[PDB]
Amino acid sequence: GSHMEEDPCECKSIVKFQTKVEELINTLQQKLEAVAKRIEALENKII
Amino acid sequence: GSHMEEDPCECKSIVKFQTKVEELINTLQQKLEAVAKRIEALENKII
Amino acid sequence: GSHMEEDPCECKSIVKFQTKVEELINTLQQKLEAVAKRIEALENKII
Repeated sequence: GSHMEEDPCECKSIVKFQTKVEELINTLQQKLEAVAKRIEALENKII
Repeated sequence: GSHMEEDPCECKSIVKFQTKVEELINTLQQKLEAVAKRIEALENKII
Repeated sequence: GSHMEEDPCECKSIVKFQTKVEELINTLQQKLEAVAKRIEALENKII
């Protein structure tokens, strides 16, 4: 349930979700830089 | 072409683009969790 | 150090950071579409 009068334009609700996209995006570049580390692992036997 | 008077501070245009970053980011973590599934596929023959 | 009166609700500071998430997210899907290209490279010897 949520109120229906406060929060005019999410002055902090839109930037609040932004921070969630800040840590989430970082986690994506994390599993990505690790995926490239596993690919080289296979290049050690596929080279 | 876009109007030049309405939309004061994108009260919904900035949060509207945010939702696009919500599904787009999810798709990134999707091709990422699948990339790790393909890496293990190679680990089955590189192990 | 930052002022403590200007910038009411980041009318352009929240959307300004959004653009940073626009190019960053693209870079994530970039290393991702390249990671899948390296995975197939291993599938050429693991197939």
